[PDB]
Amino acid sequence: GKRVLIVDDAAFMRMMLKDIITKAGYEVAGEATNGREAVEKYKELKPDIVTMCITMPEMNGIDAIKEIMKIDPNAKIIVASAMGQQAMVIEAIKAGAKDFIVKPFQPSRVVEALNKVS
Repeated sequence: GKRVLIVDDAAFMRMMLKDIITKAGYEVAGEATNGREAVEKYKELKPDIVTMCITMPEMNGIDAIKEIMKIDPNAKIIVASAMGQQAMVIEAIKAGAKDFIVKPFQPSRVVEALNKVS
């Protein structure tokens, strides 16, 4: 399965990540702009992979990860963050995330994460 749900409050970031993901032969199944929409779209779409920004309004990334893991204990979540958020990324990993990618996105690394988690 190669359907990805992209979760990030920044349109810019969703666009750049989508470009990488599609260029790598994956499909973007949907987009969400905060944690609450992430959970709703996960239920709606049942994506193979979720990319999840840590820093987000209305519901942050770690809380959304916890919700999605309850909904689907087999979820595959890659956390996204800027540098300097290592402690938050570790917390997200302990809550169930399988890998991480750092902004600004390095295409080779994102591709590697997608293949690995698949």
